[PDB]
Amino acid sequence: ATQGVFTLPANTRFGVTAFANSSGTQTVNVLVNNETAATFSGQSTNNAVIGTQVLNSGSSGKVQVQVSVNGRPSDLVSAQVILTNELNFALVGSEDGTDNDYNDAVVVINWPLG
Amino acid sequence: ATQGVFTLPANTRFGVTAFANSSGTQTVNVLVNNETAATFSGQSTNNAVIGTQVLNSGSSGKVQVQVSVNGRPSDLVSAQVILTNELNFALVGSEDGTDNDYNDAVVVINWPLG
Amino acid sequence: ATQGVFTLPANTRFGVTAFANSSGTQTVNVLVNNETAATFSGQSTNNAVIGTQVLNSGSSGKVQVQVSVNGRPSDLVSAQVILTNELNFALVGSEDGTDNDYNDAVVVINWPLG
Amino acid sequence: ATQGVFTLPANTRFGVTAFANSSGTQTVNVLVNNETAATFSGQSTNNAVIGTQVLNSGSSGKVQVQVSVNGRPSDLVSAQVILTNELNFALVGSEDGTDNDYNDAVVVINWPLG
Ligand SMILES: CC(=O)N[C@@H]1[C@@H](O[C@@H]2O[C@@H](C)[C@@H](O)[C@@H](O)[C@@H]2O)[C@H](O[C@@H]2O[C@H](CO)[C@H](O)[C@H](O)[C@H]2O)[C@@H](CO)O[C@H]1O
Ligand SMILES: CC(=O)N[C@@H]1[C@@H](O[C@@H]2O[C@@H](C)[C@@H](O)[C@@H](O)[C@@H]2O)[C@H](O[C@@H]2O[C@H](CO)[C@H](O)[C@H](O)[C@H]2O)[C@@H](CO)O[C@H]1O
Ligand SMILES: CC(=O)N[C@@H]1[C@@H](O[C@@H]2O[C@@H](C)[C@@H](O)[C@@H](O)[C@@H]2O)[C@H](O[C@@H]2O[C@H](CO)[C@H](O)[C@H](O)[C@H]2O)[C@@H](CO)O[C@H]1O
Ligand SMILES: CC(=O)N[C@@H]1[C@@H](O[C@@H]2O[C@@H](C)[C@@H](O)[C@@H](O)[C@@H]2O)[C@H](O[C@@H]2O[C@H](CO)[C@H](O)[C@H](O)[C@H]2O)[C@@H](CO)O[C@H]1O
Ligand SMILES: [Ca+2]
Ligand SMILES: [Ca+2]
Ligand SMILES: [Ca+2]
Ligand SMILES: [Ca+2]
Ligand SMILES: [Ca+2]
Ligand SMILES: [Ca+2]
Ligand SMILES: [Ca+2]
Ligand SMILES: [Ca+2]
Repeated sequence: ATQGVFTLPANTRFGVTAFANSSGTQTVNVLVNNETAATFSGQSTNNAVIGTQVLNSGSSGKVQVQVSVNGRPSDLVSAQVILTNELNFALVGSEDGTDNDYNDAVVVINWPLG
Repeated sequence: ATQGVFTLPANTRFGVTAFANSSGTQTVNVLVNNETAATFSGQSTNNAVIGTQVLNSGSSGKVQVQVSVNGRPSDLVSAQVILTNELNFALVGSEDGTDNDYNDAVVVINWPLG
Repeated sequence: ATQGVFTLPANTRFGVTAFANSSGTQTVNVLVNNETAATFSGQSTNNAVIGTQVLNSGSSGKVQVQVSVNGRPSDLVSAQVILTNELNFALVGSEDGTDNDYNDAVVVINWPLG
Repeated sequence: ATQGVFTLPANTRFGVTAFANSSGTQTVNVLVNNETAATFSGQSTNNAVIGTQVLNSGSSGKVQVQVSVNGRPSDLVSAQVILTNELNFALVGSEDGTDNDYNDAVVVINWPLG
């Protein structure tokens, strides 16, 4: 199944934050309405924040997370969770190798903000 | 029900990251085995990362998040999500006021690391 | 925080299914736009299905689950989870006593159907 | 990523329940330590509960859900969620066709019981 694709409410600010846990430099692309809206890159084996941004979900609310290591797409896993019918998390993990820890880049999207 | 309390695997490194979305200064305390292990403070209405740390779950694996705003405890909501049977997120939202957006401090715990 | 309250898409059919794990007879009320739309009641310590039904979320999409044991309201825990941006679960646990297993009535709401 | 595989606590009773939403007859297999422990089957476009059973997770705690429609394996999506650090749901959706509703067989595993 498709992973790393979320429908947010239209025209809504959201946070995106990426962490790294891999020997490889992670490249995280965040697409809004099928166009690149933010790109992060960094390397850490200690959960370093390689990127954090506030974006607008745009008129469609379509947000996609892609992860690559030296141009090779990582295998993604994802889910959305809503707490108390208000607080939204869109969560992505990614696997760049064979150990299947799925933490090589970790991306958290959260809304609403403010 | 109790919220903001999670049992991790023993002796396991985890990341904890806090975000703020409120007029009020958030204080986020992260306890391991009932002992303060990290404290973050800050004020943002735009999802600032008021802090991020790597901690060890220790012999009990017990991790608790507490949030307060000038010494008043915020109301918490929480859940844990596991992707592909391997990648763990422990999620907390908090409310300092009356609007019930539960984003006033947002805390994300993730493991495993590395 | 409020629990057992979910906003579904308007005018959308959903499944609601309850299970029991308690010495107490569980009463599960499902409200749609603040009106009782289904009531299940039953007793099991072995996860028996005490009721299943398909409802329509109506113009508001507001669905609420309440659980009581002989008119005593149970404490609830809840969350919504979305897989591959398509499949929705609204999950409720409930506690009627002192052991805090929160399984005394378990309610699963799922959509879309068909 | 692998989907429909969950590590439960060893030697623990759990509920497994399947729902159908498809023109195709669903077959759900539930494996415990890599051996078939339960098989459910039915055909519904209205969320019929085609099976529900209580199983034991056995010494490994490994539970796997597989879905097929006239011998063709369906594509799976899954996650586990934990509420109040106690109540566990392991969730599976499946796709037998081209519309990607992922509801064609829906499986819910819940523990603890009793
Ligand atoms: C792109 C990349 O560097 N992947 C492979 C490495 O595995 C990554 O980095 C390590 C440190 C872990 O974070 C992995 O989960 C991640 O996919 C790999 O590094 C080795 O991984 C071992 C477990 O897979 C173990 O941690 C070992 O200590 C570490 O060196 C290197 C070397 O095998 O190969 C890359 O292709
Ligand atoms: C600790 C504190 O200041 N809390 C209340 C204020 O609300 C907080 O800050 C605002 C900016 C939002 O992030 C709220 O979610 C958060 O709880 C509250 O401030 C007012 O909140 C309104 C919504 O309730 C709206 O954002 C408004 O613009 C903002 O000024 C003040 C006034 O009600 O009360 C505090 O309790
Ligand atoms: C409605 C009710 O009777 N609630 C409490 C009882 O506990 C319920 O039923 C038992 C079988 C468990 O499913 C509990 O999770 C559930 O809340 C409680 O019954 C006792 O619960 C013990 C564990 O707390 C244990 O299972 C024991 O066998 C059982 O008798 C009674 C008496 O403690 O109190 C009610 O409040
Ligand atoms: C196993 C099978 O028959 N799969 C496809 C059919 O779609 C399944 O059944 C329908 C009723 C829905 O529950 C689907 O989600 C499910 O995968 C499919 O039947 C047609 O599906 C349409 C949407 O793709 C629509 O629901 C229509 O009413 C129904 O006839 C058939 C024919 O397109 O193709 C199979 O692959
Ligand atoms: Ca890896
Ligand atoms: Ca890694
Ligand atoms: Ca607030
Ligand atoms: Ca706020
Ligand atoms: Ca109980
Ligand atoms: Ca019980
Ligand atoms: Ca389908
Ligand atoms: Ca279907």
